[PDB]
Amino acid sequence: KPVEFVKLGTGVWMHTGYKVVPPWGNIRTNGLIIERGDYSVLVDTAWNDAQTAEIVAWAKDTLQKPIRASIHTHAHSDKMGGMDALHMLGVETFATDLTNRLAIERGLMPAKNVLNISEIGSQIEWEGLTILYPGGGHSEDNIVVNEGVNNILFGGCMIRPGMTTSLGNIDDANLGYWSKAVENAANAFPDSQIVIPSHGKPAGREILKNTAYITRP
Ligand SMILES: [Cl-]
Ligand SMILES: [Cl-]
Ligand SMILES: [Cl-]
Ligand SMILES: [Cl-]
Repeated sequence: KPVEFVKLGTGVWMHTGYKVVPPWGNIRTNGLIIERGDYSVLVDTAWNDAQTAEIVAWAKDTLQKPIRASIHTHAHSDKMGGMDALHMLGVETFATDLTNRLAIERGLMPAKNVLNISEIGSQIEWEGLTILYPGGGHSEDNIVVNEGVNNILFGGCMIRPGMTTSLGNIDDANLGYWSKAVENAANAFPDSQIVIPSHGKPAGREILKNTAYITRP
């Protein structure tokens, strides 16, 4: 049951934690730890505050590059629940202005720092990562995160795992646009051959294509 860590490329680690949700049971969630010299930054938390604390302790004690900032990819409880816990551990949290506003509407805490990328297709660089807003998909505010040195694209919940045809949690999905959002991300990062969904194994670009097909009306 401890959070698991694996190295995906130079300066890039993946964390993976599990939670049990009836009826189907165990489900994984993935995030990234990105080395930034003397410190590291976090791309999405684990399921809960205890697992997120494990990630912070691992960066401090095993990597010996403490996590000092983090980015959060949309306004859902498993992504935004840890804003205060990260704050209490001295991590500067980041999210888009839209994610913060939706977080507050949905009864969640916003990130402490805001990134402005409101137009579909707009990008910003943050801690050496490219942050793209590709339009609504899984959630209206979902962003993706591309690491250009290793060409690793983190898709979060917006990318479905494997060859599934299931859609995951679509309570807040933009079913009109989600397929186009996936194509926007694929076109924005053509060199990224490693794609990380929130809930499955790391894979190639075939999961961008599969997601786009299965979420299209
Ligand atoms: Cl406080
Ligand atoms: Cl925004
Ligand atoms: Cl999902
Ligand atoms: Cl979800």
